[PDB]
Amino acid sequence: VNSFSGYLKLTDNVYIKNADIVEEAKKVKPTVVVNAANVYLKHGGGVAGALNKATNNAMQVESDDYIATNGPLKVGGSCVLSGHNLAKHCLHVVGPNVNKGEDIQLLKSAYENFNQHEVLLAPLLSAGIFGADPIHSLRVCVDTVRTNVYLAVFDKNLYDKLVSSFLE
Ligand SMILES: c1ccc2[nH]ncc2c1
Repeated sequence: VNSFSGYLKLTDNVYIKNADIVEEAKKVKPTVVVNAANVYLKHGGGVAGALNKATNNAMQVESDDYIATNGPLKVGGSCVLSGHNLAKHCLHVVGPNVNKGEDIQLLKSAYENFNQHEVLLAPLLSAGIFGADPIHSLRVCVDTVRTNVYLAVFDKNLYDKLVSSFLE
């Protein structure tokens, strides 16, 4: 149904809300939720852990089966697997982990994966355990994504700082 509500329109195609992505997925029934994935699709932490827990581990079971046959993703890459109870599809996107020395330039590649989907519910890529500057990630999103992206930011402080930064 893609019933997004209460987002702040930043650009013609980028929207943001102070919200929990799992609660958004349940409320909105999106066609596509983006996972903040790693290359092995091991969803024990970060947003991936929240989405996997909300699927009662179905996402992890499917991901384990996928990797054993298909091999890992690349940093800046993606795959489309089931959305389980959260969405029709899950776009697993690997942003660079700058806490582990990966090239922040790959954040552009990471966001280019969104352009294959008309509308997405997504987290800010390379935030949290991936260590990237969230203000920078929002700028790469705005400059790279052409399709409609609805960003959910959990932390009110960080949301407020992102909106302030973007309106400068
Ligand atoms: C086949 C199955 C799993 C794999 N992982 N990496 C390469 C590869 C090939």
